[PDB]
Amino acid sequence: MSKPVLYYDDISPPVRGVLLTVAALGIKDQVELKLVRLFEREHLLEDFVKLNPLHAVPVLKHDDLVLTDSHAIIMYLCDIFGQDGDFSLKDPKQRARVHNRLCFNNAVLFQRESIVMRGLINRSIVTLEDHHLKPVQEAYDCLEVYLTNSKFVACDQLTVADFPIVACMSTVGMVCPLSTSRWPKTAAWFETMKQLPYYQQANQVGVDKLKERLHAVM
Amino acid sequence: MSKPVLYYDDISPPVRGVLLTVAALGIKDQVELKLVRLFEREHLLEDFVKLNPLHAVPVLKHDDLVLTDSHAIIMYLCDIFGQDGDFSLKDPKQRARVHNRLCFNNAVLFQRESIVMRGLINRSIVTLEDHHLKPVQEAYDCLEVYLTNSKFVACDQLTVADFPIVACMSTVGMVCPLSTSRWPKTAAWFETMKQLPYYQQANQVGVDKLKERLHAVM
Ligand SMILES: N[C@@H](CCC(=O)N[C@@H](CS)C(=O)NCC(=O)O)C(=O)O
Ligand SMILES: N[C@@H](CCC(=O)N[C@@H](CS)C(=O)NCC(=O)O)C(=O)O
Ligand SMILES: O=c1c(-c2ccc(O)cc2)coc2cc(O)ccc12
Ligand SMILES: O=c1c(-c2ccc(O)cc2)coc2cc(O)ccc12
Ligand SMILES: [Ca+2]
Ligand SMILES: [Ca+2]
Ligand SMILES: [Ca+2]
Ligand SMILES: [Ca+2]
Ligand SMILES: [Ca+2]
Ligand SMILES: [Ca+2]
Repeated sequence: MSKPVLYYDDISPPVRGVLLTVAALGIKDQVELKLVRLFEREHLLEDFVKLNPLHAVPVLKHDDLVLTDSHAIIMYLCDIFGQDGDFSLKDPKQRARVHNRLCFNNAVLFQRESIVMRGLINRSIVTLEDHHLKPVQEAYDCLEVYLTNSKFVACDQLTVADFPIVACMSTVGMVCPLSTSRWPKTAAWFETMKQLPYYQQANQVGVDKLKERLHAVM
Repeated sequence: MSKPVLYYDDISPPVRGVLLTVAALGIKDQVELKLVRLFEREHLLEDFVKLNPLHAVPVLKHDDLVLTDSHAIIMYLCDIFGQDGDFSLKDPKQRARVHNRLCFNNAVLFQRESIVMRGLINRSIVTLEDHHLKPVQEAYDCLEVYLTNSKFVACDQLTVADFPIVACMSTVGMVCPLSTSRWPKTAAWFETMKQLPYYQQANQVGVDKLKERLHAVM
């Protein structure tokens, strides 16, 4: 009866990782959305800052629980809605495999992605030199290893760990594109992700919006 | 019978978050250590790079499971060794509260900490201007809110989420000290952490080592 409320702006890759998860879990009707538009600065309103001192999206509120990181939101939603399905995290080693890749997205891929994208968005960077994209390419190399050792990022099955990564990969891809030559396992995985039926609505919409803003800044 | 193996260098805050956890869980005898000395560049040896393409510590190997982020190592260890104790993560909301603060350490506190510490370690930064420490102070402000709303970082009880944060707080503290004036809840929490019986061995040893290296670079 109690519905989680997702505070979100789908231009954000972390948000889209959540939106992808909600869709894959089949719980779109079970999660209420509350738009928090970054470019309008609604994330700096007193109510939202009180909700999350990081003044960032996404945020999940469920009863009195407040999660302020897309990755914790994703694992929490798997725990309460996905325990008995294909995305289950009940097994401790499977849970750890998935969490390990969520950590990789949060602490490596999204960090390096964000540096570049925030730089362009706020005009701190004007020209992308190679040194801007080198950390992203190092993250691609790690991802290529992971996708050599298993079919998806965390194991041979799709898991929620694939969603934040693809959300990031489809963002920073527009400034640091994947080479099939250089990263064949990752390019193939990315195409497969793109074929998911909920990808268009849960991720591409927001990516296109961000592409509009990026073409405007460039 | 199967023992996890922890690849570690205790100058690293992520490592010390693990060491603190292993001690708090009372499982020092149950986790084998394997030293991987960063300043000797043992993390760049072929075997270790194959183990972890991020060439970073800590790493946990348990049977064929390989975790390559201190935060995933911590949750995994809680799951297999702490399920029936004071650090249990069995309840989904408690698990999410703890994971949410682990995310905060991984993606905010340790990121901003690491930027500064790596800068000094490799002499990219020579003088700490205020702009180097401003992001760290913003992270302190968030932490002060969290510790206003609960006695420890994630709830009113000590949890494993307190250990990575204190590991970071005791590192970047040496260049950006806490003010009791400015962050009273956090200063009090930090002192309490320092009083834990395993703090000296699991965290202070490594902090002191790093202080030696930092005085050498400065
Ligand atoms: N580690 C966080 C990162 C969230 C994040 O950085 N969100 C950005 C958008 S991509 C934001 O809301 N930025 C607004 C701000 O920083 O004020 C997560 O995964 O939720
Ligand atoms: N998010 C990772 C970060 C680990 C990390 O950055 N480790 C550092 C030491 S603090 C390292 O081993 N650096 C060596 C390198 O980057 O080559 C975790 O929490 O385990
Ligand atoms: O920082 C980012 C913003 C943003 C944040 C605040 C604001 O006022 C406007 C845009 C929007 O989208 C993003 C997407 C990214 O991939 C990384 C950073 C941002
Ligand atoms: O980058 C860090 C190293 C380090 C990494 C590689 C190397 O060759 C030497 C030191 C050691 O300790 C640290 C502690 C920190 O808190 C942050 C970064 C580092
Ligand atoms: Ca509805
Ligand atoms: Ca408007
Ligand atoms: Ca208000
Ligand atoms: Ca032993
Ligand atoms: Ca030696
Ligand atoms: Ca070898």
